[PDB]
Amino acid sequence: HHHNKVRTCWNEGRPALAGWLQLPGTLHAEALARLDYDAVVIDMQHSPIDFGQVAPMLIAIELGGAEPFVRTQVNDPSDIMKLLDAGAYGIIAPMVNTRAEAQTLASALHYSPRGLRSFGPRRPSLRYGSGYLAQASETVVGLAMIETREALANIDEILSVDGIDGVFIGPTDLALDLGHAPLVDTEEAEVVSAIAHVRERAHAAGKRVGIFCGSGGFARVKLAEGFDFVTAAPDLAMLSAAARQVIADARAL
Amino acid sequence: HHHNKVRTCWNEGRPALAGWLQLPGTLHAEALARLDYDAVVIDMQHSPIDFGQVAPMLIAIELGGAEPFVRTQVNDPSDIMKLLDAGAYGIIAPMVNTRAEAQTLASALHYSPRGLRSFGPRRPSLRYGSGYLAQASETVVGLAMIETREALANIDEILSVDGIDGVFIGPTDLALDLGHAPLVDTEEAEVVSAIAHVRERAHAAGKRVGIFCGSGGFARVKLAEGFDFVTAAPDLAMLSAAARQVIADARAL
Amino acid sequence: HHHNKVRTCWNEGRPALAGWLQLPGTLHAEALARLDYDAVVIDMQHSPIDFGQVAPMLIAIELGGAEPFVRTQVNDPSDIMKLLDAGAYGIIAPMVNTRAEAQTLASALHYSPRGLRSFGPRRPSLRYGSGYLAQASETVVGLAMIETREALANIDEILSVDGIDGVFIGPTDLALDLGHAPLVDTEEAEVVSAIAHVRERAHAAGKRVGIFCGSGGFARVKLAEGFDFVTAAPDLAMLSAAARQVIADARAL
Amino acid sequence: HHHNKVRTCWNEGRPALAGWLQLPGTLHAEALARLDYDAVVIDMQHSPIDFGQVAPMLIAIELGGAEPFVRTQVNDPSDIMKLLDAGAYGIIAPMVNTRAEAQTLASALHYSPRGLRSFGPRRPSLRYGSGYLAQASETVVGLAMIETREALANIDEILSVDGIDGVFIGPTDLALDLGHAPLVDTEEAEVVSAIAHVRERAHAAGKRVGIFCGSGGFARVKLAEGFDFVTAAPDLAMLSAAARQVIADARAL
Amino acid sequence: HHHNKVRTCWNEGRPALAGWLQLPGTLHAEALARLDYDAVVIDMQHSPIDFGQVAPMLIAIELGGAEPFVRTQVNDPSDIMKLLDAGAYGIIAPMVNTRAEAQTLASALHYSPRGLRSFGPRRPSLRYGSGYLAQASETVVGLAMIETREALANIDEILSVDGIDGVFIGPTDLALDLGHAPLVDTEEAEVVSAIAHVRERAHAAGKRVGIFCGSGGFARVKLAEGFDFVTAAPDLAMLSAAARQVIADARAL
Amino acid sequence: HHHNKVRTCWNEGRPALAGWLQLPGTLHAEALARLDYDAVVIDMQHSPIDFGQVAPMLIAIELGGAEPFVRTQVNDPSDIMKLLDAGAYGIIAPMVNTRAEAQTLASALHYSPRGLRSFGPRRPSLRYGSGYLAQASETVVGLAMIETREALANIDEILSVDGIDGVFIGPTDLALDLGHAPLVDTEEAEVVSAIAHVRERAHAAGKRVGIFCGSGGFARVKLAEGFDFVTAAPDLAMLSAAARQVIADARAL
Ligand SMILES: [Br-]
Ligand SMILES: [Br-]
Ligand SMILES: [Br-]
Ligand SMILES: [Br-]
Ligand SMILES: [Br-]
Ligand SMILES: [Br-]
Ligand SMILES: [Br-]
Ligand SMILES: [Br-]
Ligand SMILES: [Br-]
Ligand SMILES: [Br-]
Ligand SMILES: [Br-]
Ligand SMILES: [Br-]
Ligand SMILES: [K+]
Ligand SMILES: [K+]
Ligand SMILES: [K+]
Ligand SMILES: [K+]
Ligand SMILES: [K+]
Ligand SMILES: [K+]
Repeated sequence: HHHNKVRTCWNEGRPALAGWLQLPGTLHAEALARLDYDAVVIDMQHSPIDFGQVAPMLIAIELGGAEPFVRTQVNDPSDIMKLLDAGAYGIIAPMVNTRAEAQTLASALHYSPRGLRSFGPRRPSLRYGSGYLAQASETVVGLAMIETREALANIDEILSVDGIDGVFIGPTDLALDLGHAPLVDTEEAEVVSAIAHVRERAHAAGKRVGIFCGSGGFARVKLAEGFDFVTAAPDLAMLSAAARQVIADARAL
Repeated sequence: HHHNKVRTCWNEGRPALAGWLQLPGTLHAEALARLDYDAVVIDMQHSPIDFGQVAPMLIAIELGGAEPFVRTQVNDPSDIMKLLDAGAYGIIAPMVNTRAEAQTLASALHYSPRGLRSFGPRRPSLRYGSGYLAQASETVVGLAMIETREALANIDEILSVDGIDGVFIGPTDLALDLGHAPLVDTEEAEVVSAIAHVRERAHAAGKRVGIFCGSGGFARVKLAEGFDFVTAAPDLAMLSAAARQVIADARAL
Repeated sequence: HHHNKVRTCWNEGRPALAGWLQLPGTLHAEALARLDYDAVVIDMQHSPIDFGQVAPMLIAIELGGAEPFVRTQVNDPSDIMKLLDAGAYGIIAPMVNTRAEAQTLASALHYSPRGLRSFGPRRPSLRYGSGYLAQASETVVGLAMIETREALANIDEILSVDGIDGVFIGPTDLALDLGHAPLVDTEEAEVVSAIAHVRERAHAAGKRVGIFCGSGGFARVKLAEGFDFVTAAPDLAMLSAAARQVIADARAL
Repeated sequence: HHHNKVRTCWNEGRPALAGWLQLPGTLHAEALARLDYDAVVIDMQHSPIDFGQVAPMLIAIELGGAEPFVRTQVNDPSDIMKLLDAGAYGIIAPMVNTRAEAQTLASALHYSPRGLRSFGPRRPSLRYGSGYLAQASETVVGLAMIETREALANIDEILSVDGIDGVFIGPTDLALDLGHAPLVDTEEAEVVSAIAHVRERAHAAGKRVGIFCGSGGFARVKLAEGFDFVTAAPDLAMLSAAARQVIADARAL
Repeated sequence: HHHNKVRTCWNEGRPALAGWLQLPGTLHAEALARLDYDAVVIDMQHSPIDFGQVAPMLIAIELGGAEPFVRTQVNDPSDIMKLLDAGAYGIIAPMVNTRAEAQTLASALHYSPRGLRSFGPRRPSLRYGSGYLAQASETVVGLAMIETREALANIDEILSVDGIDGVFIGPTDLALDLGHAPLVDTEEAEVVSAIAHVRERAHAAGKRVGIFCGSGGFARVKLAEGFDFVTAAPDLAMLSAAARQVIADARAL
Repeated sequence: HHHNKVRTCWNEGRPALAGWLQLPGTLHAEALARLDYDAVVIDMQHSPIDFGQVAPMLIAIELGGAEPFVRTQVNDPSDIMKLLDAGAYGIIAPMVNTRAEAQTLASALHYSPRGLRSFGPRRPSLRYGSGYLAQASETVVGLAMIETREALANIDEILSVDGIDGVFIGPTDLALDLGHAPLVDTEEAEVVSAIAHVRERAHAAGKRVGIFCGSGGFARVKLAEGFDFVTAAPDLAMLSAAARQVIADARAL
């Protein structure tokens, strides 16, 4: 338990595949973490998961053997710091549209002098022991979300920020801001082109790029295109679709 | 909202198909209730769902448009009464092995003189209004679980109990008590024979019979065999299987 | 804080008036406890209040200056003991129909040798300090509910049980068991006669008698009749009625 | 369930009357929603109601048949977005003192291009179905609170903001900022004059105006004066007053 | 994680030392589990810890590296089964006074044919994988508490019950039932003699014996006397004592 | 209960000693409040304690007889206001680095005209009664944390802010920002010198100064040096250390 599993993937030359949870609770969190996911992201933006509910989920994901990540409600330093101290080891912050906002994200992820993270690592100290402080930055992964035309306009400046590992595309909001339907795994040409451009710029910068996916097949293609961090697919969406199919099968003549 | 949707299926000559939840929370409960399920059963036996977590789930299922059912942890009258008053409108009680235990279940489901249910129907009174008391028995469905060789031995006496609608087979415990593996949707001959026998005896008694299913295809066959109430399939099992397949698809060459 | 406020009323020659809560939460609990109520009863039978929600409510009632009481879901010794150790100082147990059931209630309320209460008084020890054990019995009030024709039949035997202070009439269930509507504050002659009889028998036995009331005027009359413990009226009922009147006043021409 | 009940009142030429909850929990929320309230506002500013407790309350209000509204703790976009995605369909934001702050509120309530609301409408999509995005703005009501002399000074500029329906007066804070006692339903002339002025300016702008009321009679007068959205009265205040009166009636000679 | 750490101690010829938690929450649970405790017992009898709060604590203890145990509120089969399925791997049941009560405890801990445990091992299946059923009995430790003169009278019959590992002395209740003060780590001769007798009888029966301790020094002596399972000391007691000493040190001249 | 216990210490010429809680829950909160602590600080920054969990803890601390304080996650006005209205009577805000940030803290603590605190004091009104508004400022203590080189640089300007009582040193973050290990109770000369300087400047300004301590002996020395508010020591740290010692004592030969 003495390495961030996602950073280990990267250091060993492979991308990371992560789950995505919008449903609160520990039981499915542990169960999915025990599958061949490198990380499980808990969504605190588009879900009813508040801090009180995320906290035990982090424990359950770690026990199950995946790295606990959180997609926060907002890029707020103190919110992020409190998640880090509760044992979130990856942070995906929404709506990072400028270099300054990316610097605000980075500031929360590193103790002085690299950042201004406040010191009181209740759960990381239990995981990593006495040597935590010297390795703390490496234990956390940080990605800025790219979800607007403004973020696209500022992508090179965002990617130039030290202390974030790279960017995570939110393609539904991106489609909407471009005037298209917010369809997951879209084929809309302007959105597909923007996604490819963000990936190309991130790799030109020597940074990591991730993307939210709605299906296993789309995730496979994103991995083939070279994305470093791919999520697939939300618990609620997979569960709904599975139940709809069970009903169709049960009710068929 | 002025009828129990499962009793309406039966009264209109069709069986009922129900979901099965072992994961706490309201969001997937509502989402699954809005699918073509007549009822959604919340499992309080083989899950971490306690009373505090079941209570909002009942609300969410009703809002979504399925009848809220609970499979209780135990056949205990006061537990059942408190669920009824919180807006559980179907009760499946585990480990009903004798006529006396079936009578104990029935006692909880009916006000005097048919039973001894205590009066204080906080949520049913809001749903049904001033005429609730006169229709209360019809608003609730009750099924005794058949899960042991003892329950099999006593099946005709259990089915003779007034004030339960019938029985619900728990085929994993039944297999185990017969010395076989607790495989859902089993083909083991002795278990399949016992299941068919329970159904035959329930219908000979003019009662309803249900069964827990692990798949849509098995549920379809159970409906074809004449089961009146079929559950398919647990949220956690469907979600796990869906995630495992998404991972396999994403990681494939 | 070194006396049970209800026992102090009795010892000083006056009855006790108590509130009644079916809504979970601490804020209204404290607010009502600060009114001229001697006790506030938290209903864990006909409400969604589970142990996790009752526990902080007990604290809030004590801070507000009323004695915290609980009407339990069932007459179960271990449930009652855990409430006592969480700082419930009055227990009203439903559906006590026989002397044996009354003895079961009494057993939970007293340490050996008078009863079999298990020792680990987390919150009473904080309230009462080192001398708690020697005074423990006096710190708790216990009342058996009388809610059925069977309990009426056995009233003298129930009242003969040492280690309960007396009985608490539940007049809605009593009406129902007699074949009448479960109207609070009923005028139905057979119910009114049964209520008076229970009071007379309790006083002939030198015991205390209480009754659940739905209105202040009915409570006043019950106090005038000599009831020792009167509750009036449920939070939810008072709040509903108040809101209905505010709406009528607001929407009037 | 395919319209916002408050907007329907307005579209049909009538004002809306709403409840106001400072007590957490679902049971009174549903019960009050089933009364003749068009909406029920949950107060997350002057209450102990956090996100974890508001979430089930929204479900309960909708089931009961009133539109779920929230008065937030602060005018924060991401907080508001997460409430919208949990099924809050009306937002009242405190302490909106400038046009810029009003624009910040409006930004959270509309998807691009009218605003920057992030896309992931977990509960609205369940309520409204596939056509949600095209109707999303109409499904939500937004009101900026007017609670300071500064907000009074800027009232015309605040009212000029597209994408909020209007303003909601908080008359206790307004009184305090003017140097008067924070009495609900005040008669203090300067406060009464400021309230009338805000209403007049809102109607001159073709916008809606609301006000918090402490009594049914005051609410009736506010409706007669032409307020479009009137709240009356807080659950805790109504419950306290009702209990105080029950005690007075019970303890009277 | 594929063995019960307490059974491993025993199988390797050493006793087990366990912590004892009366405070709800995961953070101290994990922290104490990471110390040199073989197990951590969560007290659900003399604490405010309900099922909803115990569930995440079990996860946290396992992550920290101690075996999660529960001292239940009561010897109730269905309560115990639900704890087992939530990942409690040791059960200490209070107030086991007869062989029949010991048989009731054993019945809950073993699948058929050795017992009647119901099948649905949500969390054990995640821990132990597909081979769980064949090893399930070995994964769980069960101890009956000896806390009364009656249990002392029946000690040999209790120890003769197959399917419990042995007994756990509760010396405060035992002292009380003998008419002595309920002092932890008592020197009262009759209590000390009864404790020694229970240990001697348990070892004569080839069974395990445990005892609750209030201090490290007493625990050391109990280990030297040959107790197989020693708890020391309750979180709340240790924390209180530590705080009292910090205050005394801070306030000293 | 009609005075802030910490302000009473100061008014009577003595410093205040306070506890420090990072573990959620009411039982240890009450127990520690009943010790000779003037206040108990609940840490909402470096802990998993969210609003839903802090709220009952405030009640428990007040019942136990210490003043409830909160160290917030961030210096945010609306967060602070909601804590005040839930009965936090002392606020310690982290990372106050400039006079403007100190003014933002002060603004939240006082009603107009001294500040802009919003009016709706649910719990203070219950504690203090009708005269609350006129005494509200005195009922609350506010301290700005000094945790960075920037805050050191701006210490005199921070201390010049009306409406905060003074400053609270966070010496672990301060050490880190100076390039030293974040050891509690440090002897590192530059940190010790900075701490003394902050105290000297606070007293030159006629203000109060506090410091977080990790031990009773260090706290004693800080009191001797003239600190006005000393915390010692975190619940989790004291509990861990106590358990480690119990284990060492139990396992010793
Ligand atoms: Br897998
Ligand atoms: Br999706
Ligand atoms: Br469907
Ligand atoms: Br299954
Ligand atoms: Br009063
Ligand atoms: Br009533
Ligand atoms: Br109405
Ligand atoms: Br009001
Ligand atoms: Br250790
Ligand atoms: Br102890
Ligand atoms: Br002390
Ligand atoms: Br420390
Ligand atoms: K994994
Ligand atoms: K449905
Ligand atoms: K009182
Ligand atoms: K309505
Ligand atoms: K360990
Ligand atoms: K104190």
